[PDB]
Amino acid sequence: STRVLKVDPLFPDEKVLKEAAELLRNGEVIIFPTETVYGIGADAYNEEACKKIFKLKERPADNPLIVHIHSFKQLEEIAEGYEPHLDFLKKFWPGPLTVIFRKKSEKIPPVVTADLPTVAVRMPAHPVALKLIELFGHPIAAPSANISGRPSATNVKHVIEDFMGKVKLIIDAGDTPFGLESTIVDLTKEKPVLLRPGPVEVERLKELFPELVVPDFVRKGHYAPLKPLILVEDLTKMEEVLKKYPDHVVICVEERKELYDDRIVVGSLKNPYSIAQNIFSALREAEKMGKEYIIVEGFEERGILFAVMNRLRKAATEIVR
Ligand SMILES: C[C@@H](O)[C@H](N)C(=O)O
Repeated sequence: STRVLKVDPLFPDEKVLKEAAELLRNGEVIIFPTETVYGIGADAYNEEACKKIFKLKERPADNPLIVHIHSFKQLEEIAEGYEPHLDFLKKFWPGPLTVIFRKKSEKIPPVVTADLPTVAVRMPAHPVALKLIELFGHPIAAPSANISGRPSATNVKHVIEDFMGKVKLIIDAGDTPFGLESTIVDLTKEKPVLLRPGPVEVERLKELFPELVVPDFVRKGHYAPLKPLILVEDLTKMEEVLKKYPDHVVICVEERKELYDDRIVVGSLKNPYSIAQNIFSALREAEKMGKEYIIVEGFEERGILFAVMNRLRKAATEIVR
């Protein structure tokens, strides 16, 4: 019997946060906003609670949970060997970045870190998350709030679709600012590795880390709607695809809305952050509409659209080069 409690994103009612914190203490799972996507969270020091997360999501035990912290002091407790990167961290945290470090903490059980010697750590730039973590008094382990294979929840409607009646409490602070999961950068190797593109853009990371490695899986793509997804990187074949795949809805930019019959305008090329903010909602809207095929325009592999394309690639049933 799920409670949905709305809070202001800037100055949330601390009485609501206290209630969430009490649930966390009881080893319960809750859902809460961040600046990236909604999180489904539990006490990071509680094995049995974090196991519930994997179950609710239907997630493989080998995929570790990101551990959310509110301070640099907490970092010192849970990770080691990051001291050379402190300048970097202080430039991007709090913020839409997860970093991989060597695990130090004894309190975070294997289940959270998937038995790995590393820990994924994020300090979220969202007052609700920060205040919740601080008030609760432990780090929170939290992947995105969605059934695995479905698009990451960027608002409470999506969370309800996936989890109503499955968790005691959802904190609603509206649509998430970015709409996309945090950039993940691994810093435990000779050269830093990008494991997931996000709001901290590749171009910016390459400025700070000239030797940044971008593995094949990142460039070549999980996040999927319930109807076959056709991603069209070559927009010359757009004409051909529409006819090939007949029973269709389109997701397209503002600047080409007029070129289609039934089309969700995800956002404009002029403000690509709009596209990122809305892409997952668009996937969820499109699946509900009464069409057999979801057809999505591809975007530049640059800036935030890099991350968008990464997500669309991992979701597509067919890509059209
Ligand atoms: C919940 C949210 O913080 C997510 N784990 C991310 O890294 O974007």
